[PDB]
Amino acid sequence: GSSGSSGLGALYLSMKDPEKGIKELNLEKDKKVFNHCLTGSGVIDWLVSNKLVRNRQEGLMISASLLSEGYLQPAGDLSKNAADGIAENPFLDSPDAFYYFPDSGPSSG
Repeated sequence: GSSGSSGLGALYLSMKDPEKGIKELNLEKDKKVFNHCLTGSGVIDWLVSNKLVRNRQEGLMISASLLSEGYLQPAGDLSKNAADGIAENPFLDSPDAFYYFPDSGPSSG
């Protein structure tokens, strides 16, 4: 959805930019590496970093909108369990939660 979702789209399109957008590091958990992944909080960090909102909170909400649409895929836990049907907020402003775009993500190999 690049022609729809007025706002998110554009925003997302940016997130793709590894320079003018969100970064991409390799995080771990237990015993699993995750390449081309982000962070629940980080995702918002880029938002605040660029000043997409007034505070982290705002981002927390927006973030959801991003994830919801499917611009951010859950990887690991929490985020998933959330997307499942936790509350009215699928996103989790936590450094533990991790997300990735449906195109890159942790490439097998």
